[PDB]
Amino acid sequence: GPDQRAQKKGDIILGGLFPIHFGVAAKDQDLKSRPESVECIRYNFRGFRWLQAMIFAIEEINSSPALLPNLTLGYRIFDTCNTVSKALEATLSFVAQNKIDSLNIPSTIAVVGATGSGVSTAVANLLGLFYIPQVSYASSSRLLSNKNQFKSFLRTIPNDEHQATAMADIIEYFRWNWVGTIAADDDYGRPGIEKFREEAEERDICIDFSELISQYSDEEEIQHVVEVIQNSTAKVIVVFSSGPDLEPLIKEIVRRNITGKIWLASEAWASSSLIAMPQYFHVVGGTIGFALKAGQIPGFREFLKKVHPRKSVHNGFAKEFWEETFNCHLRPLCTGDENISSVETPYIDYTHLRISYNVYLAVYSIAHALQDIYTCLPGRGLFTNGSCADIKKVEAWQVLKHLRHLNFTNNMGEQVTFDECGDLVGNYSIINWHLSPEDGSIVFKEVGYYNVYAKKGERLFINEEKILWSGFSREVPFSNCSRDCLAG
Amino acid sequence: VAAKDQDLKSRPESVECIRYNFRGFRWLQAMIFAIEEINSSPALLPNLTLGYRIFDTCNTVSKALEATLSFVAQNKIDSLNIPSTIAVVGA
Ligand SMILES: *[C@@H]1O[C@H](CO)[C@@H](O[C@@H]2O[C@H](CO)[C@@H](O)[C@H](O)[C@H]2NC(C)=O)[C@H](O)[C@H]1NC(C)=O
Ligand SMILES: *[C@@H]1O[C@H](CO)[C@@H](O[C@@H]2O[C@H](CO)[C@@H](O)[C@H](O)[C@H]2NC(C)=O)[C@H](O)[C@H]1NC(C)=O
Ligand SMILES: O=C(O)[C@@H]1Cc2c([nH]c3ccccc23)CN1
Ligand SMILES: *[C@@H]1O[C@H](CO)[C@@H](O)[C@H](O)[C@H]1NC(C)=O
Ligand SMILES: *[C@@H]1O[C@H](CO)[C@@H](O)[C@H](O)[C@H]1NC(C)=O
Ligand SMILES: *[C@@H]1O[C@H](CO)[C@@H](O)[C@H](O)[C@H]1NC(C)=O
Ligand SMILES: [Ca+2]
Ligand SMILES: [Ca+2]
Ligand SMILES: [Ca+2]
Ligand SMILES: [Ca+2]
Repeated sequence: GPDQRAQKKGDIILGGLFPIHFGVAAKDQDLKSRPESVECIRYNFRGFRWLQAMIFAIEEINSSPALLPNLTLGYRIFDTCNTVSKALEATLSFVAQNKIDSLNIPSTIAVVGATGSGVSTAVANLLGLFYIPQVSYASSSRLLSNKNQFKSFLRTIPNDEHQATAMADIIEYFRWNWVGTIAADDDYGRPGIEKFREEAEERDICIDFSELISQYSDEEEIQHVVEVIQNSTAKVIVVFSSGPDLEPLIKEIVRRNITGKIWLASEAWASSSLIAMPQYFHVVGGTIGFALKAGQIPGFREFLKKVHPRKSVHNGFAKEFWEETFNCHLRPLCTGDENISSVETPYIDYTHLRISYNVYLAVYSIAHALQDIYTCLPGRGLFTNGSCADIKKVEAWQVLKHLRHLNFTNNMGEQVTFDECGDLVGNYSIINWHLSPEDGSIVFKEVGYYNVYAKKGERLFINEEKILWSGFSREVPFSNCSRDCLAG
Repeated sequence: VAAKDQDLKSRPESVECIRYNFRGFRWLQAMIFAIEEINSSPALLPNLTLGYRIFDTCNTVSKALEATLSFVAQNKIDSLNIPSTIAVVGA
């Protein structure tokens, strides 16, 4: 269907959905002419790295005599641009065959994606209409745990409830009671901020203001929000949002030089390069945020270094990647002899792999379900009368059934199992934004951890000695509505 | 719809609705009445006839999504490569 994709033929096809662009153009349609299309604007290198992770995992599986002998995996990977419409077009392309069959061409056995929660919901409706398994890597909303609506959804990322409980614990740990809240008006910010509100109500914490912001917000809403922020006495603000939806507000705040505010970040924008820029430090320095657990993929960087726009005939996204990396045309003209290590872009300038490891784990979980089908002993199956599933002709519902009961080993030696709701628990790390002494950029220094496996009250660990407040200070700030009443 | 849980030990089948709602039938009859009245009226849209195609949702996303997939067949096949519905009423 959609062009610019990355495709490769095989016996079994796996679909993909990755954000290669942050968003779409701001063109408005007055319906005077026939609506044509919307073009995407800002290239996202991190999404390209996630796509490369998926391709690398598939190629590794295709070269293993151990896993899936005599079977070759193909793929059809599209771009979503963090928008529902493009992902819906790609999903229609995916379910072409099943839709033609039911209502009255390649067949995909499973789909990997997507990043956003609204996009994932819109995709999951259509995919559960046909019982096609869908394993996401970055959707952490709690509404996707409802199995009476989403029947074939699984995720390799933890749920967002423990994160809100952890922010409540962090606020209680420093002995604050006067805070404010900001969330994104989507399926990711509202439930998390509601859970945080409940937890804060439990622990005797007063919330002054609560605002909803969006990437598609006009000047008036931003002015009102910044007036609300200026207009109060609280210095601690909890934000449940992502970088694209948070950029306008941060730009306006850095315009007005609003300083002295302590920010707590959710995992979405705790490492966002759209927010972690030098020109915002005096506003955003000293932020305390969450992060997932890093993983190791041996030989992945070497694969990342081998991109060349001419050799890769199975990846149509590499041309724009090269043009954006080296600023030429393949207004100078590209030669193809440049080196990726030269320019500093998020493609290979990374410290830990957190979402790429999720993509790797999702691909390997699908492969292990396929292997479990391929090794079914006679009369010892998970189907009626102990029957097995023919590996020569497989179907999406059998793969989903094997995914619901899966238990395999990682390369690092850990057990990966989905619960009854298709979720996977994990630890959290707590980081603080500092400034590089030499480079001058924002550095993410770990200050603690949150252990979801412990018991309540012993799940948090923080070193205050490593924490710089507002980026420079060593004294803990003061966020209380009123001063303490003493003896007498 | 019914509460039959899917064990996925056999090929999944379609789900069945349970209770009957007369208020929704009255709303459907209201739509049919409006269309017939418009057709009978000569001043409004002369020399043309208004048709319709109405389905059941059963307060479930899946049934309405199946009906909507039926609604956009021609546009879908045109974009990815039966009379078309100009407008939809619901849900
Ligand atoms: C700000 O207010 C909080 C109460 O919301 C104070 O926390 C109390 O601190 C005392 C002494 O450390 C404890 O005995 C109480 O149990 C705390 N109350 C709680 C946690 O709800 C805090 O001390 C105040 N800080 C300042 C600087 O005024
Ligand atoms: C999640 O965090 C806990 C807490 O740090 C980890 O528990 C540690 O486990 C290692 C060995 O696996 C021990 O050496 C440490 O002493 C433990 N720390 C404790 C108990 O505070 C745990 O391994 C992490 N990961 C998982 C999957 O639970
Ligand atoms: O559900 C959601 O919308 C977020 C999106 C998101 C998360 N982590 C990210 C890292 C980079 C980019 C986007 C994200 C967590 N789940
Ligand atoms: C903030 O307080 C000032 C003080 O009068 C007021 O003029 C302004 O309207 C207030 N803004 C908001 C958003 O409450
Ligand atoms: C903004 O605030 C910082 C911190 O006090 C100060 O150094 C800088 O001069 C201010 N800039 C403007 C334009 O007010
Ligand atoms: C998965 O298998 C391991 C054995 O390697 C077992 O210890 C573990 O309990 C299994 N998972 C579950 C959820 O039972
Ligand atoms: Ca193999
Ligand atoms: Ca996406
Ligand atoms: Ca980002
Ligand atoms: Ca008429």
